[PDB]
Amino acid sequence: SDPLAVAASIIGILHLILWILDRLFFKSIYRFFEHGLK
Amino acid sequence: SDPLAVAASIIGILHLILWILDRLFFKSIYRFFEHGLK
Amino acid sequence: SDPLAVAASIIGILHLILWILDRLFFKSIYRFFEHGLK
Amino acid sequence: SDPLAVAASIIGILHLILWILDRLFFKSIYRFFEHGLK
Repeated sequence: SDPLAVAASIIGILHLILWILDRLFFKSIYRFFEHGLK
Repeated sequence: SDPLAVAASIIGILHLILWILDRLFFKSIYRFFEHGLK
Repeated sequence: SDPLAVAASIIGILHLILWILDRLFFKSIYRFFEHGLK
Repeated sequence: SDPLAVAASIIGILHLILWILDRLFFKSIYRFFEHGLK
């Protein structure tokens, strides 16, 4: 009886996991790093 | 009835939106990197 | 009395600590930078 | 009904602030980047 609390748990896991994963994939690190670096 | 909880949710949404958007956009990565590097 | 709330707490502490240590730790920065630079 | 939730608020806002300030404040990116390198 607290969707807000559930919102906190789901957004927390989604946030941390989304971050690390977004970082590791294949060449994301080098793709974004080189893209931003002209 | 729970500003604290609302603080958690709003903080999360703002966190993800600012993180992603700030990261991309008009070659933001280069703007932040050049800002810290004077 | 609130696994959901308590769970959230663990996620936050784990998030901050994981972030800082992940960055450091035997200069992990170089580990992630070299590994990602396949 | 979640004294821990409070800790979640301070840790979350503090986390965000730490990220932004740490990134930009005084050639910080250069400190971490040059630290992991050497």
